Amino acid sequence: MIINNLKLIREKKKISQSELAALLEVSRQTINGIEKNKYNPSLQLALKIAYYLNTPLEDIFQWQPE
Amino acid sequence: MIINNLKLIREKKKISQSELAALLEVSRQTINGIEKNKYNPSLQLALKIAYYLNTPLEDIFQWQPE
Repeated sequence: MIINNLKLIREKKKISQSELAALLEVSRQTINGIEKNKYNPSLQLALKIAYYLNTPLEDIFQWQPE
Repeated sequence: MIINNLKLIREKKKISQSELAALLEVSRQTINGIEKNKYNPSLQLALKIAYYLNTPLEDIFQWQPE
């Protein structure tokens, strides 16, 4: 479903969990938790992740049938 | 936060709450529930909502500093 493949993008740019999380102003554990199973980020926060991370939602959040 | 002011966009094109929800493959209850206050949509689903709705997430989910 969500897949939360943000980390792949993060490692893609060699991104650290701390930096974008710093950019997001949210806990690093949460951000690196989301890729695992942590409650999905709020839509604007997702926009922020995309906007600050500089990547479209689709790439960071994989598209699935569901 | 999210605001979920999708409704306004949905009314804006005279979109049926039912129709996109069907496109999304989710209940109107949920889709029209989210705009009211129901749990925020799955991020991937959100992509789909904008995708079927044909409008950016930000329009439906406006930006709030937090």
